[PDB]
Amino acid sequence: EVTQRELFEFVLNDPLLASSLYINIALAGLSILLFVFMTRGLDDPRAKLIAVSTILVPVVSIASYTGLASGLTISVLEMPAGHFAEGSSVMLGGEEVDGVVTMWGRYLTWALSTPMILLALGLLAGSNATKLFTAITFDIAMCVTGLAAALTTSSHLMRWFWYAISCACFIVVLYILLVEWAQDAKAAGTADIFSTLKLLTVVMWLGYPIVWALGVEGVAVLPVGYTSWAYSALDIVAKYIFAFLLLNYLTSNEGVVSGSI
Amino acid sequence: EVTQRELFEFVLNDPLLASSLYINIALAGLSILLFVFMTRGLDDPRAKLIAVSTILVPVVSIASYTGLASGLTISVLEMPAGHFAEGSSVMLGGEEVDGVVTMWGRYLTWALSTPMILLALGLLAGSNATKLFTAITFDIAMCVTGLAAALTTSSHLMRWFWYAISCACFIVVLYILLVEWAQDAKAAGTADIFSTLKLLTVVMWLGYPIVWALGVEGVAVLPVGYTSWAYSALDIVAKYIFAFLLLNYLTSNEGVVSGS
Amino acid sequence: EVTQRELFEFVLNDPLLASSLYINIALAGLSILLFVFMTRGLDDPRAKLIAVSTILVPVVSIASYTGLASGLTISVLEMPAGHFAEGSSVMLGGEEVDGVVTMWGRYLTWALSTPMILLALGLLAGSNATKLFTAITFDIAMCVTGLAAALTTSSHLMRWFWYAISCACFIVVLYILLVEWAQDAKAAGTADIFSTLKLLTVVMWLGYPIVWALGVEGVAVLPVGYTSWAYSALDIVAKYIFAFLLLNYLTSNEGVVSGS
Ligand SMILES: CCCCCCCCCO[C@@H]1O[C@H](CO)[C@@H](O)[C@H](O)[C@H]1O
Ligand SMILES: CCCCCCCCCO[C@@H]1O[C@H](CO)[C@@H](O)[C@H](O)[C@H]1O
Ligand SMILES: CCCCCCCCCO[C@@H]1O[C@H](CO)[C@@H](O)[C@H](O)[C@H]1O
Ligand SMILES: CCCCCCCCCO[C@@H]1O[C@H](CO)[C@@H](O)[C@H](O)[C@H]1O
Ligand SMILES: *C/C=C(C)/C=C/C=C(C)/C=C/C1=C(C)CCCC1(C)C
Ligand SMILES: *C/C=C(C)/C=C/C=C(C)/C=C/C1=C(C)CCCC1(C)C
Ligand SMILES: *C/C=C(C)/C=C/C=C(C)/C=C/C1=C(C)CCCC1(C)C
Repeated sequence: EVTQRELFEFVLNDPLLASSLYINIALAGLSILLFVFMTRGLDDPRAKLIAVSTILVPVVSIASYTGLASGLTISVLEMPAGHFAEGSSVMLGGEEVDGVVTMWGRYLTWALSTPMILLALGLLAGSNATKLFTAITFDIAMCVTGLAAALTTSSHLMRWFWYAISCACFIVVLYILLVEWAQDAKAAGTADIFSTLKLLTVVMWLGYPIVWALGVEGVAVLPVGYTSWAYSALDIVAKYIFAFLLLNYLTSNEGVVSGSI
Repeated sequence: EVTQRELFEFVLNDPLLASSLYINIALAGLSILLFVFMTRGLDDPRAKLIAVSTILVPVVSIASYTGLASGLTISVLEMPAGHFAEGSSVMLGGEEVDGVVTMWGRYLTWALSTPMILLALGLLAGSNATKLFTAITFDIAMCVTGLAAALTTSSHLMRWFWYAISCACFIVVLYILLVEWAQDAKAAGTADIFSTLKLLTVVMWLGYPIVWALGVEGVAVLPVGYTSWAYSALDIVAKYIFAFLLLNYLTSNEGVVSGS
Repeated sequence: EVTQRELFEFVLNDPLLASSLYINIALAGLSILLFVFMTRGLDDPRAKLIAVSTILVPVVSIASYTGLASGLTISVLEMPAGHFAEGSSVMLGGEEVDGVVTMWGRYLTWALSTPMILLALGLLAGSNATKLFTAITFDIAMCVTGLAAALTTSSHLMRWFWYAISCACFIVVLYILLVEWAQDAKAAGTADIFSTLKLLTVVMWLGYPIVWALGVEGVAVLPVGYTSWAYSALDIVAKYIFAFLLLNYLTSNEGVVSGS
């Protein structure tokens, strides 16, 4: 019964929710412009690959956040028995609707952007194709099983089982970042910048499953609006500032990563 | 709740709609047969890569069009206030239903076929991996944001914002075709044939956002039936004749494109 | 009206259906741990690429089967006129509901796992990029048109048309497996292991379109519960035992697949 328009209007009229969404559409757009400008002098094909992969992060982000803001990738789901958000109401259109406003579109943002973050980092670290393939495939599995968890309403236990599977995939990604590429970067001559970006990425990425657990999808100590801002704040650092820092290094060290595709 | 059968029946009984879909299903099938025949002499792995990528175009087209013809990838959507198609109704089953018959399945056709056209062109021009990656990623973003625009019913302005984002992605693809690959093709020794396929692709591709703006998705000067035929006509040229021209060149110049 | 919980409960409380799903979740899970353990000694990057691609098979399987078991990837569809399952009922929850419980989630299991099976096999056979690309693309087309067939309710004949398209794509994959990779494997020095894996794959894969035609999706001689177990039994072989065999060889011939 809930229409896209009703959800679009619910987001508007809800200061927290509206701001957490529209601020990122704005920051993503500005980031694209800034990043394109910064990388204008790049000529080496390998350097340009790192640049495009990084720039695709805010491109995916602006489109995906528009998906949420428009109401296209938002749904109202009723949580299963025992879920801390069970029996919640939302007030849409004009009546009280059972369920929780679920911004599942965020998982699309993650599924399409995290592979680009990983591609950029792997290339920076001088990774071989095997580790890149492993990091990217498990990263995608992580995001998709996370979406499945959020979309599951049949059983409370099932939701957390998906969450556990997602975490396991996340561990694969963390192992590659912390152990494999950490060492590869030394041979690539990007040890300093990779270690910094590696640590920044690990710290911020760890925040997502924590927010999931604490937010409306998990134990719900954080209401819908606050869960959204938690994710948007993480996104601002894990995507935009992260990309700005990587591009800052790249544009001053093209020769170091020049090599060959 | 409109059924898949009701939309399938709607396509039928509606001349322009039925013809625009089934004629492309038929042409796609015939194209695949012809292309397979045309390329049985190929032996070079690189020449064969270009050939398979090209043949995948009509393969995606026949499956995707069947998705539309069957009603599977069609939905009825109610446009937002201010949209020229808002207030429209359609006869489905035994009742009048509010909304517009939306052939969103066409976006699946484009999202799966355009990357193959780009891959064939890039390989032909001797493009490096970075440019191929750039062209294909932005091409997919263009098709997906285009689909998002067609699926947005909450706000008229939002629909056009998606449209703008999609256009920006399109500009990236255009730049690579017109500037980068045009130059790369000279080193690959395929400057002439690339020039022909490039001109064809750029002109035809530019037609899609125009049809979008004029059709039911946009200001609706073109009814659902004319919108479909407009897109179908473009597909015939951008897909089938494009593929023929490329394959006709490939089968006579296998030596030129042969490589790593 | 049918909720996710109702389909979730339908699977549970139905010994046949529940066993066919939850058993594969367990086998997939145990397989991942077993394979990771078995390959812990690999050092060569090419060998590791084959191992990870193979390991992703049970990874996709455990996630996909959970999608089915949870009810997330299951729907209730009413078959079209003429379909042998037309006018069927099921009793979702405690009410008699028209249609057939359709576990379309299986197609996601296939579309995501088969490419990994093919990439592993192709690499083992020392396939060039062209054949890998050809096999994988037509394999995905096969899975997606198969899904389209299962999801089509507008026409009985349309379902079989999709089926035909999917079969045509399957033939392409079979040709690469049986003719081309069989030859490549010789030059790669993996002829004997490939022969074993090739036979197992061709035989098991042939079973799916057979189960489709015989099950509720096709002529419906096999009820929903038996159709599920038929696919599950095939999965156990085409995925888990196939993976064990490939990995057992891989870890014993790391040097051969490395090259230099
Ligand atoms: C910066 C991103 C650009 C997207 C801008 C989308 C916001 C458009 C909001 O429009 C307004 O919405 C109200 C509630 O639906 C209507 O009552 C009103 O008549 C309409 O004018
Ligand atoms: C690392 C994460 C830890 C996972 C924690 C998951 C525990 C939630 C279990 O759900 C509960 O299970 C009961 C028995 O099945 C149901 O009766 C009840 O209604 C349901 O709400
Ligand atoms: C990493 C985060 C850990 C997740 C912890 C989630 C545990 C959920 C506990 O909920 C409770 O479970 C009981 C059954 O055990 C129900 O009877 C009760 O009604 C329900 O409210
Ligand atoms: C390997 C992990 C797989 C997860 C399996 C989840 C099983 C949890 C079943 O819970 C029960 O489901 C019934 C029907 O919905 C409820 O009536 C009952 O109250 C609830 O306790
Ligand atoms: C731009 C977005 C970024 C960098 C997103 C990162 C997301 C994750 C690391 C998400 C991880 C999750 C789990 C490990 C468990 C289940 C839920 C998720 C999806 C939040
Ligand atoms: C076989 C199909 C082809 C070649 C399709 C091409 C499609 C495009 C070039 C579409 C472009 C669009 C925009 C630039 C703006 C928004 C709407 C679209 C999706 C029609
Ligand atoms: C792990 C799953 C595997 C190996 C699945 C293999 C599936 C196929 C070979 C399916 C083939 C089909 C056809 C050829 C015709 C139409 C229906 C299908 C999808 C069942």
